[PDB]
Amino acid sequence: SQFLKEELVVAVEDVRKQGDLMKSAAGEFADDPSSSVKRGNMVRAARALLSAVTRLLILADMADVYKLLVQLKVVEDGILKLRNAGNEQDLGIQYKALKPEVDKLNIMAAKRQQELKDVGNRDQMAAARGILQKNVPILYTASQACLQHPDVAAYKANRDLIYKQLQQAVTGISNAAQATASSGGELAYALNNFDKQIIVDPLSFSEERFRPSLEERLESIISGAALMADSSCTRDDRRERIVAECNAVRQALQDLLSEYMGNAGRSDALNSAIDKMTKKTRDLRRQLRKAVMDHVSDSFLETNVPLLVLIEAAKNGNEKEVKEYAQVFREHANKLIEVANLACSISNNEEGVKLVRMSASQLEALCPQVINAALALAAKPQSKLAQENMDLFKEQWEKQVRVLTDAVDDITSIDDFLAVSENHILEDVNKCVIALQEKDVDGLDRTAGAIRGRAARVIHVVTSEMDNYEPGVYTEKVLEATKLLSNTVMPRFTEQVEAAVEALSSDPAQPMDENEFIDASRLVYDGIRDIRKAVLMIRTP
Amino acid sequence: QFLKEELVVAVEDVRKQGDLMKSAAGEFADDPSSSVKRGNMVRAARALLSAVTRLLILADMADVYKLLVQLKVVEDGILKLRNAGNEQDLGIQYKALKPEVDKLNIMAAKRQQELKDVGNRDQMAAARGILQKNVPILYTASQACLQHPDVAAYKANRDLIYKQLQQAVTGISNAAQATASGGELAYALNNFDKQIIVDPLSFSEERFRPSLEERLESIISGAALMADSSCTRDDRRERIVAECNAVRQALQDLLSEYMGNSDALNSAIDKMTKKTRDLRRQLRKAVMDHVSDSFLETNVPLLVLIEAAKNGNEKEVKEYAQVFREHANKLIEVANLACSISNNEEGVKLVRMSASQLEALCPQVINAALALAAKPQSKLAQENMDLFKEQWEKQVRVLTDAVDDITSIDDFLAVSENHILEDVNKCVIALQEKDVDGLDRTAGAIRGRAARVIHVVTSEMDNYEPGVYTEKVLEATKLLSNTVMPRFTEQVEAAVEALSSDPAQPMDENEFIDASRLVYDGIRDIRKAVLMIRTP
Repeated sequence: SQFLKEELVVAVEDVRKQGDLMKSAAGEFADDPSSSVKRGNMVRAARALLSAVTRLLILADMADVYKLLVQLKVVEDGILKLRNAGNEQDLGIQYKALKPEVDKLNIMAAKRQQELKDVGNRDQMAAARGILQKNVPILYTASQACLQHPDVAAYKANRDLIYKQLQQAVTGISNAAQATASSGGELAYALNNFDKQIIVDPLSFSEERFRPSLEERLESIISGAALMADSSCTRDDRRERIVAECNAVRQALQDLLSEYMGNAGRSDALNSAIDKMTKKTRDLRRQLRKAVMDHVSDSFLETNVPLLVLIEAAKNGNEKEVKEYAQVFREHANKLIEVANLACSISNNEEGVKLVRMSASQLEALCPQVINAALALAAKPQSKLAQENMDLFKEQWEKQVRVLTDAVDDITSIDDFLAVSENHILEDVNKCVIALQEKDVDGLDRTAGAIRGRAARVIHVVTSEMDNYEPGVYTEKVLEATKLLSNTVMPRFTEQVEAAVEALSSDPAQPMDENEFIDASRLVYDGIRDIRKAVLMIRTP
Repeated sequence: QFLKEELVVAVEDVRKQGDLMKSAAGEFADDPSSSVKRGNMVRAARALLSAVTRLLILADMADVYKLLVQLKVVEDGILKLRNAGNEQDLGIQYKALKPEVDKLNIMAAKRQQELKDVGNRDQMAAARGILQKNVPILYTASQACLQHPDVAAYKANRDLIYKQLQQAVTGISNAAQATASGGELAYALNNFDKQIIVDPLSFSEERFRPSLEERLESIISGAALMADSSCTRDDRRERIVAECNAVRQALQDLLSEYMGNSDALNSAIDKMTKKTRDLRRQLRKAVMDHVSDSFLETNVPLLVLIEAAKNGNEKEVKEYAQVFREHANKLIEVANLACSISNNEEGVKLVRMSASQLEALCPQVINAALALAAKPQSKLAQENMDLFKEQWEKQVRVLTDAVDDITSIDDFLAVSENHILEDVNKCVIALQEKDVDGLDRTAGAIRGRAARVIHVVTSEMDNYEPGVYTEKVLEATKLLSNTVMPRFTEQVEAAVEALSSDPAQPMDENEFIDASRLVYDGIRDIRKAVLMIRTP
């Protein structure tokens, strides 16, 4: 940092000389507000002084990058040392001297991130700083669990996983800072392309052998749409409708194909075909929206349930049940990630797609860590620190699930969720009244749980999409309907269901009032519908 | 000019900030090792930079407004120059215009070199060049519309020039205004080659497919413009399509290889760079293809139109105007194509400026033919056609030598040698088949391409300074011109004489083939001589 200092003093002397020149020229113009020459000399000095100041400030930029490289190498060595800890005394010291350098690095890297220009590097820098700050205090506890219970290898796997993520964050900072030289969804991009790429006459030899076949674009679009509609998370309803829409958007293209193949005239018969094609593409767009809303309303319930089953089986020292429920938990996490990926696919917003994919990837990286933490707790169940690790990883899991949930909420339309959840909760209150009408205790319990979960989901979604607007009268009425369904309708419905289940599962079968139960169910539905209409007022399209 | 108030505001601001920065820099240099004083120096430097950049953008906006007012002045003065009724009033409006038009041209040059864009730069350059070259032409068009008020051709020409100047001033307005954002296709091609790789480990399959696929498709469109062109050989565009499919396959292969991560995937990247370089070479070969194949006959439709308009035919001169327009468009195509792939930025600017100038000049010669066919006896028709043909041939050779200086000479020599070998075999086989039109056309083509070679090597050997390398190739070119073309034109005309007559005598076919192999070997020899610069 010495050559930089000398050349920076050089540049600052340059800048002071230019400032003297600029002051002289400006004082000379200040006398003649009319001389087009004094004005010319003023601007000619301004440009050169601006160039000199720019030289100096880019020297300062290079100096800050120089400092950040060695700070990053310092924290790299510190991470390597905190990993290679011997006992809880050397480890407890490596942390009391790494946090200062970690914080200095984080601040300098935020500075350099604000100094960047390319936004991909901005986000790489932000994610690297975030992973750094999240994993250093977690690498501490992982190394502590390694050194206290060295008999379990799951702790070693977690220590090494967090160390690898930390080194990846180090290298990400390095490249996002050093490299100073120089966005919608996948299905939405191709859908808008195919919407616009059907306006040219392809009988010519200029866009039938160079540009892609207007059939191949549709075929890859169908590949994506049937990838979504074949997901294990898709209902049969959306699947049938997506099949219908794919076969109706291939018929509107074959109609358009036989319209452009026989025209080749610079025509009107093909305007009907292009309008039909536009409308069929818009309809398949809407159907993919309906399918992803199906996914959001369905799979985003019982969010932290496999985790709870896993930790409850791991609190009891079990080993094979832990592996079974851990494979199940990995599967459910991958189900969440697949749903988030489909919703990222059909989405147009550039920022939301990035947040969704990044949060889902972080949750995917967290999945094996909490699996190993549950395994290591079950391996040493009568341990304090294993219990603490399990608690920490369960809280991390709940937080990551909540942030992925909010990302998918904000990346999608509010009233679409309102309507799909309204119809689903109607189907479910019907399932509930039916399970009661035949005294099906299991069906009644399951359906009431589904109804309550969907209600709480809708309340969280409505309160999340209600903060995007200013505190006003519309928000007042909407949040009033929300808290009314909150503190009234759902507790009443729950008490009704509990009374019915108690009346069924008793030594004397008690004839509960079947009338008020149905009233609480229809109250759930009508509250959902009321809130839906309340949110559906401040917009006209 | 009412903004000078904010100017003095920003001047006082910049003075205060510069004094503050000089004080802070003195504090730093007096204590060269202080994290606080250095920080304050940098803070003051950034504040001073913000102040002087505010001042700079204020000055640029003042520049822009004064240019807008000058442009409105020139526009209204041109409106006066067109509607002038007297030659006295036309002279007075031109007297009041010429300095104001020069002022507008200088200001437009300033705001062109100060444009934050690279394309609107060229647009306004061409527009103000049109305004620079056509106002003195509107003067004479109006003088000849006020001196022959009967011939509607003179009025059509005057008003065509007026509409062109109005397009020029509106273009200057639109270009210098909206600064809101090498060559057309070469830029995207080199940036494709820049974006082929980024980061192996943090590589997402759904974050780079848009960039790479869309870049590939834009490149494919830019190359299809050149391959599927009015003047580009069939085999050439088939070769281009082959290389386009190859580069598409290579892009998809590079995508499927970046799906696996950074070891064995280097081969896919090398194949990608190979395919993009080979497509670059095929496009350059296509440009060189329609250079020798289109620049050999420059004044043909002009000459035929001039003769058929001097004779006064109406239908003939109209068909010749259409062939003249087809020729001008066929040449503008080659201009834009050779521009879109060259990295010589200033050369591209010059070529495109000359190309738009000639594009505007074409309908002027059209209306000159209009004036000649309608009044062939009239005194002013001769001078009108003479001026416009002079300007036309001037701009033709200007665009020729302008594209010559963005086109590598060695590729020109290669494509010219292969093309004249092709035409010489055509000529031989037409002499053995005894085709009078065949020999006529083939000898014309060979002689024209040889003259093309002569002109390009003459215009290229002046960029060097006379030495052994200079004279060694100058001798070959002089030998070609003053030896083989005589001995070839002589043989082919002896053929068309003895064959297209009664005796049908064998026109000494061995000497004919001797002259043909002579012209091939002479072009090849000039090539071999001038190619003694470097090997890598």
